[PDB]
Amino acid sequence: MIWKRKITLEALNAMGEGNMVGFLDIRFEHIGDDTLEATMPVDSRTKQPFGLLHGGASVVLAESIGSVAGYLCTEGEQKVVGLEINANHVRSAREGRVRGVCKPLHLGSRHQVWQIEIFDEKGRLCCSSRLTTAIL
Amino acid sequence: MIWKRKITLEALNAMGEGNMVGFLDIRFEHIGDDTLEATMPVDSRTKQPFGLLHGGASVVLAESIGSVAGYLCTEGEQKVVGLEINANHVRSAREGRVRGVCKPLHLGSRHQVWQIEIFDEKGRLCCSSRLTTAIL
Ligand SMILES: CC(C)(COP(=O)(O)OP(=O)(O)OC[C@H]1O[C@@H](n2cnc3c(N)ncnc32)[C@H](O)[C@@H]1OP(=O)(O)O)[C@@H](O)C(=O)NCCC(=O)NCCSCC(=O)c1ccc(O)cc1O
Ligand SMILES: CC(C)(COP(=O)(O)OP(=O)(O)OC[C@H]1O[C@@H](n2cnc3c(N)ncnc32)[C@H](O)[C@@H]1OP(=O)(O)O)[C@@H](O)C(=O)NCCC(=O)NCCSCC(=O)c1ccc(O)cc1O
Repeated sequence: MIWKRKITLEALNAMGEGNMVGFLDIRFEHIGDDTLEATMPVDSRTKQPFGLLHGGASVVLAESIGSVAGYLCTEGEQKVVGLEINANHVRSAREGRVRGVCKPLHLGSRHQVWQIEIFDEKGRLCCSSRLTTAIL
Repeated sequence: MIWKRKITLEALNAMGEGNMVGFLDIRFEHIGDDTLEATMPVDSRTKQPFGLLHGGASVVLAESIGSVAGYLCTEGEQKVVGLEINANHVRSAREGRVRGVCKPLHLGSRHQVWQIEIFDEKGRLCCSSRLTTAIL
């Protein structure tokens, strides 16, 4: 496994309480040996004014999963912050929940790179994102 | 003057009601002849679990300003969607509100490129972002 920090799904989900992760109902649903997965609803909290999932909301999901994945790949008092984030909005979503799957592209001593793909309920790719973190 | 749609600040702010823009108290504060400005709080709705402004929240602001600027540079039943987004998190924001300033880099027939810079209350740059839209 890639993780250096051991965490339960419960404890991972508790991290979001009282911050943006909790406010957007972002829910971590699976911790794999080398992947992390979370879902997020498409509703008033995350839509843009024309009824689509807000592009920014997709990026919130991507940066949330990638950043905490990165954090879990550090140890002790190391911190991880997002340094650069990018995404392509390949398909819109209008309802239900979307699901982001995060995998590592680079796990360095000082930086990491994470790939997050976000799918709708039909397994259709909606957002492809890449996140670069800095380890502090 | 780049705009093709005439809109008041009040009507522009009205667009965000019932969606993520209003939820996060993103407020448009100035419409220039070639710039658009909106602010966003740094609080429990937009922070990450360690107290910083969530990287994705910065992108929510960038996409919210850039996409509607894009829309305001089209006419009639034309639609604008975010296609590609990138953002550099160069300084953390921790309190108050951040201020996003959006300027056009390219205004095309079927695509636009928008630059959004987001500053903290002390005027320091915190996020530098580029949004590419498609006109439908
Ligand atoms: C349009 C693309 C960007 C490019 O692919 P392509 O080759 O150019 O075109 P495709 O052939 O692949 O067609 C794809 C689908 O598009 C539909 N459509 C076509 N024509 C029209 C039309 N005239 N009218 C309507 N729809 C049309 C088609 O029916 C088609 O459906 P299907 O055939 O599949 O049934 C596509 O990748 C896409 O939609 N990505 C998601 C974009 C996204 O959700 N971004 C994030 C959200 S927007 C930013 C935001 O958050 C934001 C924030 C605040 C704010 O104030 C405002 C804000 O905007
Ligand atoms: C520290 C950098 C990463 C590199 O800086 P650089 O290349 O050297 O550039 P500068 O030389 O200009 O330095 C600038 C200022 O920074 C200070 N500074 C330097 N070193 C340290 C340090 N070790 N500690 C503290 N401060 C440090 C410097 O002293 C200087 O301060 P001043 O004295 O001038 O007042 C900086 O670019 C940065 O903080 N970007 C924002 C990151 C961010 O907020 N991302 C988004 C949020 S995190 C991701 C997320 O959303 C997320 C979501 C869910 C989740 O579960 C978890 C999540 O994490």
